[PDB]
Amino acid sequence: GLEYAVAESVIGKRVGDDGKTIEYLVKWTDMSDATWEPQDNVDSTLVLLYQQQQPMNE
Repeated sequence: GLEYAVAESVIGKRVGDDGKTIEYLVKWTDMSDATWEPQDNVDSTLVLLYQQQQPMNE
């Protein structure tokens, strides 16, 4: 079934200004049930891939 899960990539980001935790949409191979996980729990290696997708220093 779905014992364990394999995060393929991170494709979404929600930054809460009013004190909401910044969530990341992790696209697993289980992506049918893709979930917004908090950075602390999100694989930082994949996060790096999304951070690098950001147009940094325009």
